[PDB]
Amino acid sequence: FMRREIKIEGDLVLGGLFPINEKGTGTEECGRINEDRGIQRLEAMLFAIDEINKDNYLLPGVKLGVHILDTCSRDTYALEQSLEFVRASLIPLLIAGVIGGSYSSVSIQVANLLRLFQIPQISYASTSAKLSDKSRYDYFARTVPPDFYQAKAMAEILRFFNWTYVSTVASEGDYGETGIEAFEQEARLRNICIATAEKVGRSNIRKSYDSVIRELLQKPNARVVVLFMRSDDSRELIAAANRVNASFTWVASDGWGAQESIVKGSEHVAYGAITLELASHPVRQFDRYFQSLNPYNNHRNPWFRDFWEQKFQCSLQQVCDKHLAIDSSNYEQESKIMFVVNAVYAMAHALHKMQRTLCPQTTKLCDAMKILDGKKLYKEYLLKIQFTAPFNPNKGADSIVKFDTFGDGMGRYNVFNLQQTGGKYSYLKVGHWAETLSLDVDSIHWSRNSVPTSQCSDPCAPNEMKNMQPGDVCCWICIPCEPYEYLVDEFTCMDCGPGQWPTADLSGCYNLPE
Amino acid sequence: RREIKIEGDLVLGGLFPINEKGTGTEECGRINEDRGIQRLEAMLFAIDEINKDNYLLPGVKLGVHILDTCSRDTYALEQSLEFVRASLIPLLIAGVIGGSYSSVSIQVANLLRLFQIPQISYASTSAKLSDKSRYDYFARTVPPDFYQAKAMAEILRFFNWTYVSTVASEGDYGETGIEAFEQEARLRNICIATAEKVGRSNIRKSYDSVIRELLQKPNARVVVLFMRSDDSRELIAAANRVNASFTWVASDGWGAQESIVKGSEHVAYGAITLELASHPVRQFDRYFQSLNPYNNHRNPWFRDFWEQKFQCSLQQVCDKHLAIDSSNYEQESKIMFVVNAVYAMAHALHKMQRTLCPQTTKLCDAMKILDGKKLYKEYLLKIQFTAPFNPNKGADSIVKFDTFGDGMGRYNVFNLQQTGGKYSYLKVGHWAETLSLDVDSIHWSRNSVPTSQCSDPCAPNEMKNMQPGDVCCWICIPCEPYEYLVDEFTCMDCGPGQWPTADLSGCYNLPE
Ligand SMILES: *[C@@H]1O[C@H](CO)[C@@H](O)[C@H](O)[C@H]1NC(C)=O
Ligand SMILES: *[C@@H]1O[C@H](CO)[C@@H](O)[C@H](O)[C@H]1NC(C)=O
Ligand SMILES: N[C@@H](CCC(=O)O)C(=O)O
Ligand SMILES: N[C@@H](CCC(=O)O)C(=O)O
Repeated sequence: FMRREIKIEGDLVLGGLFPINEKGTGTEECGRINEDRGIQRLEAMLFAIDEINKDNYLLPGVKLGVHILDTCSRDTYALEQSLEFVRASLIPLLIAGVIGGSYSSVSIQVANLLRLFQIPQISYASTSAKLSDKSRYDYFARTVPPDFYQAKAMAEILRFFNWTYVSTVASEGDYGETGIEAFEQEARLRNICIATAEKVGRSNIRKSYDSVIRELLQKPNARVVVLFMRSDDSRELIAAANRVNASFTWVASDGWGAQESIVKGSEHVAYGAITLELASHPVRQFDRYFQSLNPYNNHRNPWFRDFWEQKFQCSLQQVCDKHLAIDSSNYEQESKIMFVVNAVYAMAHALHKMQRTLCPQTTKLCDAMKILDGKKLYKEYLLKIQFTAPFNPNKGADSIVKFDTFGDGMGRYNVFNLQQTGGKYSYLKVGHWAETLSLDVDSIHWSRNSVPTSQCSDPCAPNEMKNMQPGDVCCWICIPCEPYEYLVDEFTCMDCGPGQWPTADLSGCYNLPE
Repeated sequence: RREIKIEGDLVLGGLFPINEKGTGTEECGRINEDRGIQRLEAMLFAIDEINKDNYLLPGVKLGVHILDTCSRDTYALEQSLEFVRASLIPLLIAGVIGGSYSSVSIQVANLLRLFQIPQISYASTSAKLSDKSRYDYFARTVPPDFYQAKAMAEILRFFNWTYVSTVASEGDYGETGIEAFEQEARLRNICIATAEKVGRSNIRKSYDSVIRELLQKPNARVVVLFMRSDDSRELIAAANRVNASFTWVASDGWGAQESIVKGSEHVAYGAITLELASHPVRQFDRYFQSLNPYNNHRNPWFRDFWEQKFQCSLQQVCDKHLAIDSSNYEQESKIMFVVNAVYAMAHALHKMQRTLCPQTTKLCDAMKILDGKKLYKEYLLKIQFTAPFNPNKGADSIVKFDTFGDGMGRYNVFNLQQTGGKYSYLKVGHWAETLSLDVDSIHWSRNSVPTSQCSDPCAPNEMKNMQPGDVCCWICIPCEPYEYLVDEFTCMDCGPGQWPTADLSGCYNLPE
């Protein structure tokens, strides 16, 4: 009966799309609140707009409004909601540009719609490589990189610890499939074999997941499982492994990232997991803003109440303590917030340079810009380069926001390790990827305190077996050697020669008596 | 804000260029009588018949939501939003019938695929639409211009017109259509004197400027046209002003439309045009001619249509006895395709209803929310005998689709004549896989089979043919009096004691 949205008027309006709510189960379209990647990212856009509307050097004279909608983590729903943005170009607010899409599937479908009406779009989290194709997504840009690189970071980590036999499980969609396709290619090149390639997807219940765990279990040697899955899917997969108490060493992409909500209730099954996330740094000023929010002062966000009640397990009108508050003990800035803020700022800077150009006499939205030329805006937005919203210290660690010729951001990632040292589970940065892998292996805590072994065949017996490679470079057979042969090396048996005999160790030959 | 909204258990959207493109600031202009109104009524006709048919969708009444595209892709696209807001007063759309201009069908297709809504065009011929990776919910009852271009090039190659000029409409129809021609041209050693093109928001001047430029290539007397209907009309009028005269070879955009040459009949005389191979739907003639402002209130565009066709007014008032009849009406060439497009959609839904609703003829719950993807990949396999409105079944009168969702590449060639004081299009041939036409029935511009070559033919008595750098133009070199033409391009000394024959084909001995 009621479909929520945020509508704030302005001289120029920016549309927004966030997975405020998780996907609905069964017949319902929306489910529980997505606390970190939903509410936080939403308020980070509101935070950016407020800051911009108080900035005298950026769009002074032009107030930015917004029209933020919920995607409910589903491309189809996001798509239906976005129709709201195009009808406006005919109560309805004219959309200068759209900020959003977290899931690549929604960003892509939304992009297919938006280009039809020349509406620029900037995503702050969609990493699918498909989105780099300017012949299909010509009005799309993003402040994050294409998984073309993330897939390399993952394959190079496996190649490092010599994990040549692994299983993979990808989410159906443009994120999981294209991302896993990239990995497979990077794997072949580095002689890494895939034991079993699984995949879950749309409208999947426990059984589809339990069925995946079972199939992973049918490849016991492949103890390292490469994941390229959506957040929600990852959560389901780990819950499935927790039931049958299965245990593997997970290598997950940003979809999983450094989210604690993913492993909650199955912390021991995900212990030792290694995950990736886009290299970013918290926006300090945002921490202050978000923590100051509460059901009393934050009425413009129609999802905040539901949020509040779920985060604290509340109720208003077990009632809730009017003294609750978001703080350093219960809140941690979502990993990609920086990208949301930069996205909004990039659109503002683009509009700002356009207004300086077409309206040389005032700071106001002059007649020449009453009807925006979206095509020009995009080909004015692509060439944008600016120092990251003030909320970023220094400027030496290349803190400039700009875009590739494909409209992408820079491929930089951080590697994380799920630890628990202090009784509580948390992610610890254990490395990073810029162009080459980098990580200090010593700070890594593994599953079962031993650096995993993930190879095709069982190791050869010492006392007499030689390692033999068939046709591939992942599997082998062990050939016991003749009692008179020793192991010159791991794969070769050689006759000790007359008068000599192999040592018990088989490392050499000793002289025979008698 | 006009439209046709008729409720039903299942609804089909429709798009037709009811109105011409608006000039300047206006979005819509005059009524498009044949390609707009007739085609629109043909869908209404088809829907009525299907609703009286006990063997096709019995128990499931088909309704419609028909909109005007005003011959513009952007306008059609905005209108089409109506079709998708529905899947959220608004009628849910099972499928869309339409797009005449390829540019509107393309843009509409990019929107419809996003909501898995199948679309069947009855006239959009662009080869682009065959790409199923881009237009995966699009199908059509007509073939791609990949073939039409071949038909045109082979016609030129036949009469040896190796030097021609081309003018194409800007847009997905003219540009891709002309590109295909150019390729087919090179392969048959046909050169393009000058490639012209008109387009969006073009006034007289742009066209006048094209005629001048065509005139700057006098040898190229044959001009190939791959233009929209409206653009063609503009180009012909322009030629009429400066009384220019060429032999036109136009694609179906022009087709067999008399409205294109009205007021410039003498300028287009002898023109050769193409149109998809089709036959009139007889039962449709009865239906259309029975329509009048008194009995046709469901078509909100009919009154304007009536007033323009008869130069009327209601409330020079109009004779209450006017009628659409055999002396002022002729079935539009593509009506058949419109009717078959609707029936194809109907047959697809019917098969789906038999499959998901095995126990009743009604739209059961299982089909409450249609799976458009399945529908499209259940419509592509459809094969049926053309709506009853087609005699025989031997002349392959079955409707079905390519793997690309296209129809069969069959065209007819027409010649604009005037023999009986009045101007008309006579069928002078056709193209199925190879060209075919009886050259004797063709009337040319200036009673002489046109000559369109780069250079003038060489004198016999002594000139040899010499090719410069290209393969279309040449110069003529007279031979020395003692040389003969071993062949068309080579003079050769008859040698001592000999001399060339009067005809220069050989050498004879000298006396004395
Ligand atoms: C990977 O294998 C190579 C070759 O056997 C070995 O030198 C290297 O130490 C291994 N890396 C690790 C840390 O397992
Ligand atoms: C040139 O065209 C004429 C007319 O159809 C035809 O009779 C003749 O054979 C053609 N000659 C060539 C070059 O093939
Ligand atoms: N990179 C993921 C989104 C992850 C996120 O929302 O943080 C995608 O492209 O679907
Ligand atoms: N074949 C033309 C349409 C001609 C017609 O409407 O009959 C096109 O694709 O633009």
